[PDB]
Amino acid sequence: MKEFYLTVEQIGDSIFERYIDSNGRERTREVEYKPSLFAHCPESQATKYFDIYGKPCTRKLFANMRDASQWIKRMEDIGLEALGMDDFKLAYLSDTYNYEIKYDHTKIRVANFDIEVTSPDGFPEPSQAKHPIDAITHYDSIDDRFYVFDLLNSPYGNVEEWSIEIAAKLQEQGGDEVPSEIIDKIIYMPFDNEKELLMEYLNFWQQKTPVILTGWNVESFAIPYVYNRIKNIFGESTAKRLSPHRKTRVKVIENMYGSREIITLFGISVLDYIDLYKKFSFTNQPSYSLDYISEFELNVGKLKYDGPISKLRESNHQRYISYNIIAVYRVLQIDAKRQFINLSLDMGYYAKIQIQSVFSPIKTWDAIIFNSLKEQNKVIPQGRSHPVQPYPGAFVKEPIPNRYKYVMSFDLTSLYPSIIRQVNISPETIAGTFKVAPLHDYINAVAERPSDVYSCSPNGMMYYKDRDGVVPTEITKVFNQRKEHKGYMLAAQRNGEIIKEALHNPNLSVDEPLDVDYRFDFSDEIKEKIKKLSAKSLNEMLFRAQRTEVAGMTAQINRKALINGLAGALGNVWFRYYDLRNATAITTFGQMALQWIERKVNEYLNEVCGTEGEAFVLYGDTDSIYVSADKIIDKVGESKFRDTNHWVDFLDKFARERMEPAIDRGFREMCEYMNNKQHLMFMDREAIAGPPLGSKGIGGFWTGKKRYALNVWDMEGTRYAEPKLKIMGLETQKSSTPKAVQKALKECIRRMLQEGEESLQEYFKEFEKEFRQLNYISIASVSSANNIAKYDVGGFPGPKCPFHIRGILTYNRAIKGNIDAPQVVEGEKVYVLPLREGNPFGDKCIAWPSGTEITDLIKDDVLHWMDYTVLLEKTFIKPLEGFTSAAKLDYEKKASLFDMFDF
DNA sequence: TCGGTAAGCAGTCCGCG
DNA sequence: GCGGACTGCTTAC
Ligand SMILES: Nc1ncnc2c1ncn2[C@H]1C[C@H](O)[C@@H](COP(=O)(O)OP(=O)(O)OP(=O)(O)O)O1
Ligand SMILES: [Ca+2]
Ligand SMILES: [Ca+2]
Ligand SMILES: [Ca+2]
Ligand SMILES: [Ca+2]
Repeated sequence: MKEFYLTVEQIGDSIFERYIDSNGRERTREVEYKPSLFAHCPESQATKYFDIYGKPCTRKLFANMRDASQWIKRMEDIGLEALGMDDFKLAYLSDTYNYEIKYDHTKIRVANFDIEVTSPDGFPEPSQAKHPIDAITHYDSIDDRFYVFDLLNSPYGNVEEWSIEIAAKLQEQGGDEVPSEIIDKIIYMPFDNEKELLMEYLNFWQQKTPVILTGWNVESFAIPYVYNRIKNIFGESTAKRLSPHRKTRVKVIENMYGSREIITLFGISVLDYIDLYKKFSFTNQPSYSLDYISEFELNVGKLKYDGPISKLRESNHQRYISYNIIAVYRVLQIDAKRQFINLSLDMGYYAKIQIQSVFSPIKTWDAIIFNSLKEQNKVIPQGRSHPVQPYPGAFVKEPIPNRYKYVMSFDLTSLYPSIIRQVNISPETIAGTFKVAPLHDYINAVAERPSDVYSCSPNGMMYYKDRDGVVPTEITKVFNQRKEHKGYMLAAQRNGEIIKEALHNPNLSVDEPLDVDYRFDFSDEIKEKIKKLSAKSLNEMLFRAQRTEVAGMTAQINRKALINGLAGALGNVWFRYYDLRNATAITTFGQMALQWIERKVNEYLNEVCGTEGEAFVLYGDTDSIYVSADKIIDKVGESKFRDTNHWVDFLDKFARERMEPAIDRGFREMCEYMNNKQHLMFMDREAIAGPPLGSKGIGGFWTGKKRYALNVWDMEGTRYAEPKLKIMGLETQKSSTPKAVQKALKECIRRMLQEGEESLQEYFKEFEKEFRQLNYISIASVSSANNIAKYDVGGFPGPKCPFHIRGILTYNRAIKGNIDAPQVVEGEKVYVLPLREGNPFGDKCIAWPSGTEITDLIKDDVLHWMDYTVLLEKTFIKPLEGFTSAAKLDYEKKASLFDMFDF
């Protein structure tokens, strides 16, 4: 097999590399790497090295990395550019792996772990590590085993051994319901003292040294706790055994309630699953407890136990250990679904970076571009200092707030990367400038053609048409991968709907799910077999289709994110290829494209409808247009349609056969106007929206920019079994909105769009009547808690103190003296509830760590003093008022002359 | 050696016979 | 008690 790296580190003048060799064995080597950098030289000198602008360079081979770094400093002081890769481990990887890396994930040791620490005096701070570690579960991907280290004797209680037999039993039978599929993979190791537990764990760690280290919150809790606990008991040198190179870095944040620290373990790639989830999931959650996320992702119930966690080991050691095990497994279950570790590996090896650098689009792109240029013997420019400067972005149309009955939307494929490719935007493809006209003049095609030689953007930039740019070249490769995966995702989505349709008429038979690849549209023969399947097999197929869809979603959305990241990186001052000429060349072109095609679509639809000057495009954001299809439906006459699906089919055909060709013609003209390298403005139909035929539903509404709701029957070629609400920006979509309020608002919207005003009024009346009976957590608002200390004046709110922070300060005063009360953590999220006047908390609101029940000593007071009236008005009534006023509907029947009668 | 902009709404402070 | 200038938070691209 071909070799591939596992980890790489620079330590002084040494590169330390862990890798897999040709025989598939894990090896480690220390290399006294001799790096090269480059200086511009005169033209009279024969060289094979050229910078990206074709200027000749001389290579400087250094005896060591420090010598190379020192030369950079001298060059800075002289005032001359020091070219080449200054992150020497990237140069090392590029030199050692001068080919496309084919990695074998089965040879990579992925460790998932978590620890337990009983603490009778508050949260066990990792920086202090004053309490015994009393459990570790460490899962090894190579062994496929859960190694459980269980402390039996501790100053906080002596306990009996954990029982695997009781662990496997149902909870309803007194067991812990440790999943059956992992029972046989558990290796249980009890210890009579912590010193032997930890010594054994370190020996274990030496034998099975993680390459990828993950788990939930491991970076901020498990890792620094283990490191500091070992340091306190055995000494710092022993703690450093957690690094295969015996080197660590301790970073102390300290601000300001307690000192926290992050430990860098050289030779390990830590990918805290919490950080992977936040980067790659595209959710915003009200809480990031593992219980919350596991319920969201897997539909598994909370791990239930009696009493506080500080007393769980002593009261129920059996459950304590089982829950430690299940917690580790839950992260594995989330990854089996989401496939973020797979993504990280794919991306890391593609770029040739440390795997943990996937968190940085700048590092990733620097490495991709460096490797690309190096293959051509080109020399990368030195990074330079730039002041931060605001610059213009996308255009968003101001919509007329209203109900909109029939809507069809259209959207440009991968816009910013497509602009890069179309215009040929790269640091080295700049040909010059032209004198700009007002943007409106380009949009309306009245401005002079910028150039008949070069490829242009309406920001004034010109690019070479007849040469390749490294940015377009490399962005295209990732775009093409993205496109492949999005194809698989959409096919799986379409296949899902086929299964949902079949589930309306399931067969009474004993059968099996079909052996199919869900990444491809089902053949006619598969569809025939599906119509004969039982409910049991159909539901299993639907699960597999949806898992396939999620896998494709992960793969495509994050490749989309990486390429959009490159467009944004051009506007980040720390990017090697920072250039506002290129950043604004993209965004300005986008503004033109949207407004150009708005004009073209209005022109076209007026023409085919036999009218002039009507506004068909009601809204657009960045690269999308929303077209009112009322006149199109009315042109043929609504009475001509047999059912909803009939008019949906008609609009689908209209969009594809008439509008898209006109849109294509419009953009081809824009391309020749800007004299661009390649036409890549591909704007396809996205949503077909409207009310069910014959209903009083309003179809859709806009309240303003970035705020709308649509009843969608078809999305990007997926014809839904059941209509789906597309809601953007409204409170239903915000993590700050109470859970039960999100639900009620969405149903209010569903009724508006699908059923009409009377239906809405019926639901509103019920919700208002029952509101006070909802669980307090379901009706609590959520906020991130930033800069708490800033507004903390003797436990009381200082000037301009935000509402949620005031809630936290109220909570802090309420729990003073309480030892078991959970502290609010700076930067994390809190539930917030308003309090009625005269409450014993002494303020208008209270806030507590999100995803948790509020502590028992103040729970009864909060429930007694909760302001339901304020809660309902602020979170439910006020947003609903916004929706209905925009839609010209009432959520409450207004008084009229009819009230004089007895109906 | 760490490494995108546009834009809506809730809330505080302030003016306000 | 509301509107206006400002911070903060959050979402749509
Ligand atoms: N998360 C983001 N980071 C940076 N730029 C973004 C992001 N989301 C959107 N943009 C910018 C760049 C996009 O090309 C442009 C249009 O957004 P959008 O339509 O969501 O995606 P897209 O056009 O890149 O891909 P798609 O093919 O899925 O439509 O807005
Ligand atoms: Ca735990
Ligand atoms: Ca798009
Ligand atoms: Ca059937
Ligand atoms: Ca879009």
